[PDB]
Amino acid sequence: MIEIKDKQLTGLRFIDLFAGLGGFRLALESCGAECVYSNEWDKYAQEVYEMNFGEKPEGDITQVNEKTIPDHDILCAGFPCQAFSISGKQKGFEDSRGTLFFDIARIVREKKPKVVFMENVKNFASHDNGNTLEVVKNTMNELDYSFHAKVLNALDYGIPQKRERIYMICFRNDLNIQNFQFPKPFELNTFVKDLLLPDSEVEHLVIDRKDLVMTNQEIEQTTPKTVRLGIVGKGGQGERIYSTRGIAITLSAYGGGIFAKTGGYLVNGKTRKLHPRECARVMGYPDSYKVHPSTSQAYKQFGNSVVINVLQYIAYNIGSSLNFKPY
DNA sequence: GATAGCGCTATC
DNA sequence: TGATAGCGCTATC
Ligand SMILES: Nc1ncnc2c1ncn2[C@@H]1O[C@H](CSCC[C@H](N)C(=O)O)[C@@H](O)[C@H]1O
Repeated sequence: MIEIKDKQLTGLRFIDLFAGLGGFRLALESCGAECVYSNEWDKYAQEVYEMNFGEKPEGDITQVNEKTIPDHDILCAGFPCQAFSISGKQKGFEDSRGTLFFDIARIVREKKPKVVFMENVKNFASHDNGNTLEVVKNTMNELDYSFHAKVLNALDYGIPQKRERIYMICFRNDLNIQNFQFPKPFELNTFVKDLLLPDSEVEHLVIDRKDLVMTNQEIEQTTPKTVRLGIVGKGGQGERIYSTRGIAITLSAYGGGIFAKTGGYLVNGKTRKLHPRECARVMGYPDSYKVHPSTSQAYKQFGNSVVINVLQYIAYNIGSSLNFKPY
């Protein structure tokens, strides 16, 4: 994550829905905002969240009375994506976990915040011939909000990871906000190698498999893209090996394969998956952030989380627009 | 709860 | 295309 000198959200309160690790909180608080409520139902996530922020998020949002939610200016929500991701069954709203957006919609109806800040995977944008994104657009447009939606790739914002996500920013219409803009991409000068831990600390992650097959020579020059070097087994998800000179593939939450949830990398002649700390770094989390004691849950947590830096630039731009009120 | 082989969709 | 990559699925212990 980045240092923010000009706090654009000072004095504003926000809600951290589907909190997970608290990525949205880190991003918004770094801009000067105050979190007044958090919600997350996974026991392990609640444990890490509490370990880092001192509070336990409230449980199952589907059974929380919206009138109970504290007044706030900004609603944050990286809602579930299993139902829309290119990696899943794409059941959408018909999935037991694909209707969470409507829980957001009904919170917005009751609390009517100044801004609604949501996040989800890239495929959400095209899922079901684009009908799902339109349902969200109309739902917000009808709750009386504008709808700014764009797909940003983390590699365009200082973080070496090919994580493409759709970011949705909605302003209450009375706040005639007509100058919101998504952050402008800039050159990437940090790569996977720059974030790795010393070999002594990751020896246990090294995998040596007879069916390891290198298909491409290691690259000498850093590039802002993923570069596959080899594969293990059939080369399905989590069986692919990349160059640390390029960028990291998308970390996942339920991912399988020998290099489950992080993918494999060629480091000093050895192939290994990333350490939870490196995942934290690949996601833009500061080293001060405490990871969960269960490595598997830690990978899962960072897996469906958000890249803090991207959130920061957007959050900064949200406050910039909110603060431009000339006479 | 942790581990890992998979198998199919989206993109150009 | 043909090659690549995905906040996933889920069987087993
Ligand atoms: N009904 C429900 N109530 C509360 N949390 C829920 C929920 N259904 C799903 N979730 C939570 O939705 C989250 C989606 S992942 C969002 C990650 C988050 N922005 C971060 O930075 O970590 C998961 O952590 C999941 O446990």
